[PDB]
Amino acid sequence: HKIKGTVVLMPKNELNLNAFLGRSVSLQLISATKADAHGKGKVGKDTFLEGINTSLPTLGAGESAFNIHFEWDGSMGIPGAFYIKNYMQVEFFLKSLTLEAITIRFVCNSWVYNTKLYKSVRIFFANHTYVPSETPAPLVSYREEELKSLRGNGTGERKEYDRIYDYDVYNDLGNPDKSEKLARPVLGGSSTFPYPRRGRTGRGPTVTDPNTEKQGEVFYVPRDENLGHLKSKDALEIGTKSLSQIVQPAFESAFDLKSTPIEFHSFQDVHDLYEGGIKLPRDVISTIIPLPVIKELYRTDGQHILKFPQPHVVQVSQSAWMTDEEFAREMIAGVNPCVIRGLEEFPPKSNLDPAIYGDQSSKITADSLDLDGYTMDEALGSRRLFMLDYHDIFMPYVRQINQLNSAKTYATRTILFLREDGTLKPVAIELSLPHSAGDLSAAVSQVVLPAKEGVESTIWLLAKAYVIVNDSCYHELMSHWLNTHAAMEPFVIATHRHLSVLHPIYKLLTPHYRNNMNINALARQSLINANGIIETTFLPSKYSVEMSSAVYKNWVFTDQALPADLIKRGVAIKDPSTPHGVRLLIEDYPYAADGLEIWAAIKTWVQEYVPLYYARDDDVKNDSELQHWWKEAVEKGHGDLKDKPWWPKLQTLEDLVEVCLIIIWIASALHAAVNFGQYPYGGLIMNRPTASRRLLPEKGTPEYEEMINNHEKAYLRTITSKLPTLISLSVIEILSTHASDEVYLGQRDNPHWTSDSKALQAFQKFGNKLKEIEEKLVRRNNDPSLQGNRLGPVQLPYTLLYPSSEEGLTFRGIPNSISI
Ligand SMILES: [Fe+3]
Repeated sequence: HKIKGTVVLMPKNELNLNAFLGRSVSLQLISATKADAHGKGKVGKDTFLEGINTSLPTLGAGESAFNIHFEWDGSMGIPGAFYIKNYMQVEFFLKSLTLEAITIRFVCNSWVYNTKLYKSVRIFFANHTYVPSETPAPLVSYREEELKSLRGNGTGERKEYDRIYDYDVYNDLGNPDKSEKLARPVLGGSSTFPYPRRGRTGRGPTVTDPNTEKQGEVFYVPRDENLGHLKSKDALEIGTKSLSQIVQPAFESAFDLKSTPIEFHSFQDVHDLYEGGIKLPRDVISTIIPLPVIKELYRTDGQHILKFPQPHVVQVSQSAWMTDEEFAREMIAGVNPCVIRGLEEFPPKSNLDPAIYGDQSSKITADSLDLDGYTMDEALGSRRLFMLDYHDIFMPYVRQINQLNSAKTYATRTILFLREDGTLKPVAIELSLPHSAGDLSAAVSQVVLPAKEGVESTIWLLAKAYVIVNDSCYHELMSHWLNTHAAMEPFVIATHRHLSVLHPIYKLLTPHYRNNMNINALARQSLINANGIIETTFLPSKYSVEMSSAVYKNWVFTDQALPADLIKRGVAIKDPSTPHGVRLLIEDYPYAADGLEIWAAIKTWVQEYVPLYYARDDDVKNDSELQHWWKEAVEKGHGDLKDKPWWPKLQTLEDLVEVCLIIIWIASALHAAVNFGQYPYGGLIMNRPTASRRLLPEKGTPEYEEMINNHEKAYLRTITSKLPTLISLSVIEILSTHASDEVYLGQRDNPHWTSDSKALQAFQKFGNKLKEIEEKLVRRNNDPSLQGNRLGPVQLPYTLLYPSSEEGLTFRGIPNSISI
């Protein structure tokens, strides 16, 4: 007559026991088979926790188990859900409920605040999976009501305990109330600035601008999106806030007080950062050393020294980054390996308006290029010509960026030749500047060719620097921020707003959203905000984020699929006779080759999962939640692009597979590939400069003479200054770190996420496949014939797409989601 249940929870101080007893916590089971006069599952009596269970060893993570028994006669049917009310003042983290001999499992993993804070009682369902048409009739209304609850009403200031998911534009980055200089255009909701939506917070208008959301000490995210951590060192996402608000000011004072040289004077001054370290004022070290996360960033003598970790890129050769070989190799195996494109005609063309920027014809001449004996026509025809083209992307912003004090850039284009040995070599760099009548600047565009000696070698080195500044900016704002963090949030919101926790697609996709809204919210507050980390360390300054909006104009969901991307960029061609359906034009393109393996593994997984819940196309078209989910994801989440024809319709099994496959790819492998190499490659500022401060010098000037006499100083004066470098290195170190509680691809935070053994078996195969894939990539990295592109002169094995990783700054490991 009684159902024995076990409640596992975590007291707030983990992320005593006895206080949970008495009438502190009550649970009411809900029948999925027996309904009341309204068709709603019958609800049992309030049952309180009875005592502390201390039986099964399998119970870690500061978790505690509680015995409880429910008065549930077989006449009440089978329990399929349950209500829970917390009478204690402090919230606790509910892990799960297990009902024995009837076993029924509930995976909750949710914060339960005091009952008085909730409009309706917290409800949790058993781990069964149901498309809408399969929902037991007694749970149907509870299913839709919980979704209605999750959607809220689009109004109100969100509170810490709310679990309300909604959309809003990026109108919370500027800080006009503090200063007109901190005013920023609203990104999203206009044709001028289209942009993915983000999680609604509702703080209200600023005093000076009704279109901009006022500042807030805490940027809200639905409660369960804010991941707690057993180990403070794992709360990596809070690092950005501490860095911007506490550490950055401390660094600045050291410079304002002239306690450390304002500029790096030689490359060794930069290498010093991870060798002997940098000596800073005691009160500066004292301000940093006690902060969680931040303190894991540097070794210190506790008094004056801060030592950064040695970046992977210099671990074997501290000078290899300067080679043309590495410069080109990082375009296919570096931090930003997905921008290079095939070049099929010569010279490269521009779609920009010459009336505005001046004649846009390229000044690169074919006869000036060293293509290893190949003629231009031969290189073009054999598909050996490629380019890293930032000309059209940057040109529209060069004038405004260059009007800034201490910022000067070129819209660059780099031509690459695929040598017969399979490696890429850079053969020319065009440094373009806009030209319009009345220009005050005498600076002109120019082409720089490879050179190993003399001032020509310095000019070529600086040319590579201007290119990588373009690339770092594009990598951070587009490849990384826009394409992963920002593009994914809309889908997270829609999933919670329209797919029930019961829905198979919810279970398939949500693991790939872990910590995404959380890091994004913290990003809006300290990373991409007016005068935030990115604006204060990257070239575009106050134009940074709006540049990503301009790029978003051309963002295409279906082109995020890896095969489509490779084909679109001209680095692969459709080839039905191949395993992946595409033939790579650069056969040893690490990112793409390893990527296709992961892509295929995810595809197989999705294709094996969907069939378990959708027998035919009609079953997809007729899933009400799924249709509302996709419709909102598109028309609201990415609403500024709802008019585009390429959006899948989601009326077929094929379409569902495609959409889920792309979402999973972006959240896991794509993000991992562009994220975890940030410090490994960019930890040496010379290798990944984030900004450039001056254009090439005119012959006959002291600056030109410096290029001849002190090329390292010329280089350092051109790239990111020492102060912003310290800040940027710290943020990318944080962002390249894997928390020890990360959940990787092929893993789930709970083995009982679904009761369906079929889905569970498919997932297990997916995991074994990923392990199988890793062995293969290891073999690729150990293959001497692939050393040129997979390791390079920096001898850094390409491990960014290895599925697994231990915690730390490992340069490998694919998390399920955009978690940092
Ligand atoms: Fe990231």
